[PDB]
Amino acid sequence: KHPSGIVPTLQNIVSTVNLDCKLDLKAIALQARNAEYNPKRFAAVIMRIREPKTTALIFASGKMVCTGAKSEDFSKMAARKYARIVQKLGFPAKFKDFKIQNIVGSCDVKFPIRLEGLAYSHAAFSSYEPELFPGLIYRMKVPKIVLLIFVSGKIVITGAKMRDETYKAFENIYPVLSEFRKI
DNA sequence: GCTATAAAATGGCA
DNA sequence: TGCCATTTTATAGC
Repeated sequence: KHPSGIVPTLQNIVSTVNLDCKLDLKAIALQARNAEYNPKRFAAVIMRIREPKTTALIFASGKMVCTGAKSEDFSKMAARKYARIVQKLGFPAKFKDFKIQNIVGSCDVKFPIRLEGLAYSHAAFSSYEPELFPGLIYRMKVPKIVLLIFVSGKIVITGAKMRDETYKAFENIYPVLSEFRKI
């Protein structure tokens, strides 16, 4: 499923899960080790674990966001660990509705790209304003994925909830990148 | 490090 | 009720 022969590397996974119980954030922040909590900044306890290296945003509602994992399985493993920490803290946390919300991948086609030409020829999908951001923003419709395309041939693919969307979006764009290889 | 991208969670304010 | 606030990650020119 990689005709290009290049497989985008997953770099970040964002997931959510419902602990299914109300949490006392200050009690958690006071008890937990590597946990931060400033209500005036964000209504969540920010906690981190080393393996899988991730950051969790824990809310009073019992909902939790897990960020930074390198794979879907790693994101799920990390989330289970946070649920266990919360449990050991004294809350009857469960693990309801776990869901992958965003997958970020990146790759390198190893050749420079003519961003302006690519954008001009794909006006309905591209946003290229180099003075604001060096990368061309390609908003693909099928699959509905966003790709950041740089002059270097480096590519960021984001917005997928399944890794196949990340791969499909890359495969879809590969021939286009070739058409606009900078000579 | 700040610029922009996607995505979720939730509280606060015009 | 729209948007700001946070967190993560690749990327690269300010």
